[PDB]
Amino acid sequence: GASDFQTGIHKIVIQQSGDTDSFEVSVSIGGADKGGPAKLYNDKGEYIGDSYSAQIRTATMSCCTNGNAFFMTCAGSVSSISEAGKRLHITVIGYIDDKEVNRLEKEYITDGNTLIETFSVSTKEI
Repeated sequence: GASDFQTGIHKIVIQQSGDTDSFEVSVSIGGADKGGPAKLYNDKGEYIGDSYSAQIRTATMSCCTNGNAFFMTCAGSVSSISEAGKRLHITVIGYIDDKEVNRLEKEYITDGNTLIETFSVSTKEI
């Protein structure tokens, strides 16, 4: 093939801003390889499992693999339980090896009701 085929190390970045104090945001982190579920690593470069979830309880976030993977997934949800006009922004970006290959952004504001929403950013599709 001589087209868009790059795999191996998968890396991901998340950001949040706005009312971080009063928004839970939780992502299941994971992937697979030629060898079962792929290992994931934290932003200290150290492995921490082959499945888990992490709540965004930082300003910025990222996770990475080692070699042997064929995607990484970062799929999650938001909630809030506060007054109206609490605004939020989320930026969710996926990378492989040395390129960016996926991004979306999302924005939420409380209207008076419970806030709930969901999102997902995978670095490979079929």
